[PDB]
Amino acid sequence: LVVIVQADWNAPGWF
Repeated sequence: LVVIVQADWNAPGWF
């Protein structure tokens, strides 16, 4: 849901 590390549920961040 953030921008750090590959990508989360939607956004390009897992952190």
